[PDB]
Amino acid sequence: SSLHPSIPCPRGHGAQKAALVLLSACLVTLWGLGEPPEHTLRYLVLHLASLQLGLLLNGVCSLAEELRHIHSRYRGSYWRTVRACLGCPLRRGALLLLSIYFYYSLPPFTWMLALLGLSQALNILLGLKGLAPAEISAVCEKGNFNVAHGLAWSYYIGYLRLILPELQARIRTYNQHYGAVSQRLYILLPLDCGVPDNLSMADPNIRFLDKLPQQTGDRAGIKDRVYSNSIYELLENGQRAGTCVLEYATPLQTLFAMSQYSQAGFSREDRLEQAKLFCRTLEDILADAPESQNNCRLIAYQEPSFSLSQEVLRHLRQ
Amino acid sequence: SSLHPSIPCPRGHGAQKAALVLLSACLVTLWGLGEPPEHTLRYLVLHLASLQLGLLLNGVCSLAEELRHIHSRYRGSYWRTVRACLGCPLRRGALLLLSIYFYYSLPPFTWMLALLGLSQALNILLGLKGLAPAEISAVCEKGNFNVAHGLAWSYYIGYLRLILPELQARIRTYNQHYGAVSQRLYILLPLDCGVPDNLSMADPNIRFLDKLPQQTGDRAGIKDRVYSNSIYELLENGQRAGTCVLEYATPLQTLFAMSQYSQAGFSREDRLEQAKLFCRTLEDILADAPESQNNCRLIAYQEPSFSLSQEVLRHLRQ
Amino acid sequence: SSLHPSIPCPRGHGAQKAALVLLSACLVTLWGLGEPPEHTLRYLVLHLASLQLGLLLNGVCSLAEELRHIHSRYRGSYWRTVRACLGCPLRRGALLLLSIYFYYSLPPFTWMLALLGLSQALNILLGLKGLAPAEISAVCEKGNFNVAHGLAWSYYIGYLRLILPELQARIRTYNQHYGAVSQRLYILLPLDCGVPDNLSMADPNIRFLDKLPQQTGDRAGIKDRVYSNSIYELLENGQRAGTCVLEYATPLQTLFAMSQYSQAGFSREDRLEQAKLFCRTLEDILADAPESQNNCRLIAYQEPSFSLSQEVLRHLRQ
Amino acid sequence: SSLHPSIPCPRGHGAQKAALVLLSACLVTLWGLGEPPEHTLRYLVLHLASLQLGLLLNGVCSLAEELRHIHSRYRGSYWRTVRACLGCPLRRGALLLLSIYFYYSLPPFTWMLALLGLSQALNILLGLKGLAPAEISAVCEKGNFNVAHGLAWSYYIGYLRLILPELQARIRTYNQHYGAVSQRLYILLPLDCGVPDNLSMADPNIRFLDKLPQQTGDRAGIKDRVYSNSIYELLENGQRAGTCVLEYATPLQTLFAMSQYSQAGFSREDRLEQAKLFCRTLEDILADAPESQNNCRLIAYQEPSFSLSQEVLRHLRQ
Ligand SMILES: Nc1nc(=O)c2ncn([C@@H]3O[C@@H]4COP(=O)(O)O[C@H]5[C@@H](O)[C@H](n6cnc7c(N)ncnc76)O[C@@H]5COP(=O)(O)O[C@@H]3[C@@H]4O)c2[nH]1
Ligand SMILES: Nc1nc(=O)c2ncn([C@@H]3O[C@@H]4COP(=O)(O)O[C@H]5[C@@H](O)[C@H](n6cnc7c(N)ncnc76)O[C@@H]5COP(=O)(O)O[C@@H]3[C@@H]4O)c2[nH]1
Ligand SMILES: COc1cc(C(=O)O)ccc1NCc1ccc(C2(C(C)(C)C)OCC(C)(C)CO2)cc1
Ligand SMILES: COc1cc(C(=O)O)ccc1NCc1ccc(C2(C(C)(C)C)OCC(C)(C)CO2)cc1
Repeated sequence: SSLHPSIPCPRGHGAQKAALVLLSACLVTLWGLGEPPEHTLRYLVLHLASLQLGLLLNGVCSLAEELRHIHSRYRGSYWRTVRACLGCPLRRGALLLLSIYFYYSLPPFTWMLALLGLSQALNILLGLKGLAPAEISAVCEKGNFNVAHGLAWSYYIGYLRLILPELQARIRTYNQHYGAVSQRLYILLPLDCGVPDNLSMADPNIRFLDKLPQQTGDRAGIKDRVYSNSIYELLENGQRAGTCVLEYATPLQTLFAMSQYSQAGFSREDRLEQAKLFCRTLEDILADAPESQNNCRLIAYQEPSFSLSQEVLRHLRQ
Repeated sequence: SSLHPSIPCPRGHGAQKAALVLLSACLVTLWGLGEPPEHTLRYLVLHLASLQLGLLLNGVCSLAEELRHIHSRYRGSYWRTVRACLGCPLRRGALLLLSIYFYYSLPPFTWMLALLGLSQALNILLGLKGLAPAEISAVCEKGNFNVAHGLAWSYYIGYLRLILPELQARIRTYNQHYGAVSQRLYILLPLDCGVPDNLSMADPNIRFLDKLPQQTGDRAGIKDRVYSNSIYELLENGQRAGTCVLEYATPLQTLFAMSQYSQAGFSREDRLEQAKLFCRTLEDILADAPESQNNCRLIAYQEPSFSLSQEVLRHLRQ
Repeated sequence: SSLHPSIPCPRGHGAQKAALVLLSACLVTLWGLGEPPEHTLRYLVLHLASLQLGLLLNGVCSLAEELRHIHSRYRGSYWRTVRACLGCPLRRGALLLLSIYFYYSLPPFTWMLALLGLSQALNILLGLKGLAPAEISAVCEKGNFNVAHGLAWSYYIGYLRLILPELQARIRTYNQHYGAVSQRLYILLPLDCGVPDNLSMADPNIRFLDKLPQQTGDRAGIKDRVYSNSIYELLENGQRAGTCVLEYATPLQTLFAMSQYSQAGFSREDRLEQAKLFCRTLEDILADAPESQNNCRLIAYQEPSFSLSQEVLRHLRQ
Repeated sequence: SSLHPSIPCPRGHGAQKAALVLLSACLVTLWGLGEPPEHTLRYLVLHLASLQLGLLLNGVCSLAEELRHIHSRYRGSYWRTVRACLGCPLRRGALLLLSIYFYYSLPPFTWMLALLGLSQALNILLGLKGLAPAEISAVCEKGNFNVAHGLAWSYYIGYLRLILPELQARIRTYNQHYGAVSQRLYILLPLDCGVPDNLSMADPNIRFLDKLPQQTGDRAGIKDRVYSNSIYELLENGQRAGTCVLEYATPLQTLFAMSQYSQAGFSREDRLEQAKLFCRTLEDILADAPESQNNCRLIAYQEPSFSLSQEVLRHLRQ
């Protein structure tokens, strides 16, 4: 990571390595105990069969609910619903038949089935199937089930992809028709999502200069939609030090407000996590984005004293 | 849902009813088999103990990974990381002690622990911890782990919350200076996420008439950010039939773009699901929003034959 | 499929269904034979262990070669090379340890290892590991290891994506400055890849009318790269019937020529298969392409008599 | 490879040498264990028979799917489909008869057949037939199942084969009418697939000077298709140092675009590999091409610092 140390890096395969260590330790233990190795395989297969049967029971329980959404979620198809509730039906059926064959045959199946169903019903009714926070976060980042992902892609697709290509032209026009504004757009990324509408209320040194010429385009059925970029003066010890096109990242305002509305179901820990995820995703997008031909810089900072103007000037004087 | 029948309703408790029926059936089956309830209780407790030990081992394996993000994601606290990997540690410890006690007491513990660890390691290494699509969708909707949620809240907070209060004044100003446009902002919600940049290209009857009295204000370091809302005339049979403010929902354009980009990890089925989720979320927000004092009207439509102008005129007349 | 009946449809899951049927039949057979079920599991696990060991041996054999390409293919990393030769090392190691534990323990490991290595060496030296044509084709279509995929994406990205958006404008300009040319671009897709440079040499009825105004753009460091679309007159019984912008698909010329150069290693059966795959992929691309707002039609035909002008007029008169 | 060291050389026979060493080691081990060669031969033949039966069963399972494409992909011939699913049927039948004979004869066949079918069905249903990345890459390179192959052959056939013969005449015409440009077409092969639409944006020294005497001809129904090749001056230290015809390879732009689109199923590692494969294939083609009579020069470069103009001037001077 390079934006800010607080930004987490993508998760690796540490869990699989721990699993391999656990497997080795368990095999060594079973070897030490000196137990009939055929029993080990027998009972492991029985345990996996129990897991498969429990998955089947929970899947039918969830199907009881998902069938009410068949015509809206699954195109009125029962096969798609069954697949959503039990994975691939062919593999699940194959493993179910293997379980049945290797339980009835290896040294009652109906009693075991009743017990597994009782356990599954107890877990479902009491809500014991809740995923751990780490598992939920891993599932969300893996499949990009996050608001920050969509916000970053909206910021790139809706604003940056349509502004950065025509940013140098407007800057050169302003320079011709008027100071030495830095030839880039600097985006502030407050991880606290404290985005004021005025940069002068954050740091007095950051003062408002003139503005770039408006950019107009037809967007989503709105004729001549306006995009305006403001130019700000950076004051050091009361004297101007540098000029640049500065602006906060607006989606952080949405992240902050969502933590203020109870209807959003968005907590403050979620706010921080999604802000950092937004920063990471935006950096990843800009890395491979062809529009960003050195036309944008991301400035992520955290408030513990702190001077925003100093960070901007550090990123400018490099 | 009144927008479109294709919008799926929120999930209920069908899984709970199915679990209750399964519980009753399993109790009946155990009664029929004639075995005494004491053995059933013993083996049920043993199965739950095995589940608890498996959870412990999986949490240890996942902690082996989450400890790498202790400082960035967990604020340098080992308690928080362990909690994320094992839920509330106190409850987990209590249940583990219960499991150990009711194993050593109920007719070798270490061997079963090794077997369970072997099974968990096999599940982790072979990627058998996968959660079914229905489970993942339910976990996301309950926790609002979706891009559509953030996009809808950004659209409401970013644009509607600032435009709807001042829309009546702008429309009245436009009328006094010329115009019998309607007193609502009509929003198009294509479930296919088409969103062309010009309405007339989707339906020739939709023809641009004139703009509105531009609204401007400060927004996240941008001075005089301009908000534009255009007016379109609704042609019908070659002559005018209605006029109002009409514009697409840009977050759907963002969703469509995300499906085109591979860096987003966003599919087209996910695109449709997230578009419908966005529509439902925006519907739910405007219902309880103080700003939507009858000042907006959401229009959702799936392209089969059909005419956008006809849909808008139907929503106007009706 | 709709382009042409000869175009294959994507492969389904028939192999998995046949596998499930085979599994059921084998389980029924084993049950009928009345054999100790523990032996079945024992020998199945032994067979899978043998397969894992054979995979390990073949993987090290292939690593012996892939290590020579470590600095060019795998970024000078040995871990990446090992992963490319043996899949995920963690899972492979786990299954190897399971094999070792459940072979030495279930009723010589070194003799079996030597025999498996001998078999693997015999297969490698004699070239017995060759994949069947169906398996190769499935692997290629699954991962898009095909020339036709790249050719279709080049045709869309390089030509259509930069022509179709500005096609109606040029057609309207020609109509103003001059007949009733159809308002679309019609692309011929001869599955035999017999693409002549002159449409009049194929069918005399297809005659050359004037041409659309040139389209110019800077492409790949070439200033004002020219794109020219020709207009052709469709003669029926000696009299004009319709006008349209017609052109063959050029990548078919490359497909044909590649079958003429031995240096290409491209056969005629490969030519036909890749031509049909190109047609399918182009249709799939245009289906979801936003540029194709009814601006292009694909005309795939096969020569058994046949009149190209008749097919063009059939697609025009619809 | 002289283009760039990062271009991997074609694979050799290292796997064969490794297999030979493994064979020798296994023979030595079997000699050491002291078992007679007769048992070794028996069990080796049994193992090969098991492999043959597994191939038979997998081919039956895959035929259950390929029979759906008998008419579209196999020309309505069952023999061709069976051959694609089982290689040459005669050899497969001979080997199966040998297996049956040497099983019934060498100290229950149907039980082992059922076990092998169970194993094959498990492998198919669980998706265990996956081929390692090295194996897939070798199969693709041997069979030229790559997009880069088709792109390179299209670039040579489509553009170079038509431009190189007439490039000298055009350059001479340009010189007589004005100019000391070089007598070769220089092609840039960025392994990162950047390919900006204007050279000066990648290096300010690369400045457009003038075009050439446009070449035109008929191409796949396009009358007077125009081929343009621009001239760029190579600045060095503020004054001219060299002039020649310079243009990027557009197939690399196609590769980059394919990686941006999700519908392509094209990754970025695959992008780099296919770019290097394209460069190698184009190098191999021009070596034996009658058209490349010293009329072209390929320049490959990976962006580390480095200057494109410096690379071009180095290739010119040297
Ligand atoms: N600093 C800045 N100046 C701009 O001109 C601008 N325009 C867009 N954006 C930001 O890029 C992202 C993409 O916007 P998108 O249109 O896809 O969703 C937008 C869009 O659907 C709607 N909306 C906002 N402003 C307008 C507007 N002027 N006209 C029409 N719709 C608007 O409400 C959504 C949220 O906007 P913001 O959450 O305040 O910041 C946006 C957004 O984060 C801008 N950011
Ligand atoms: N009918 C038609 N008229 C055109 O103007 C045209 N321009 C491009 N194409 C086709 O689209 C596809 C994309 O071309 P790409 O540039 O990515 O690769 C091209 C490009 O790298 C190079 N090339 C061909 N023509 C030119 C040209 N005029 N200028 C520079 N490079 C060219 O050689 C490749 C193969 O071209 P064609 O294989 O004959 O047909 C192309 C191609 O199939 C055209 N097709
Ligand atoms: C990716 O493949 C898998 C997918 C899934 C899934 O879809 O959930 C689960 C497990 C998968 N592979 C591991 C595995 C498969 C099968 C068995 C087996 C034997 C065939 C050992 C005889 O043991 C008993 C059994 C009833 C569990 C099934 O058969 C053991 C282990
Ligand atoms: C995705 O899961 C798989 C991946 C791969 C692969 O990477 O090739 C192969 C197989 C995978 N699942 C199936 C599977 C079956 C059986 C076994 C097992 C028992 C766990 C029975 C005890 O028996 C046979 C063994 C000793 C060899 C290993 O252990 C394990 C797994």
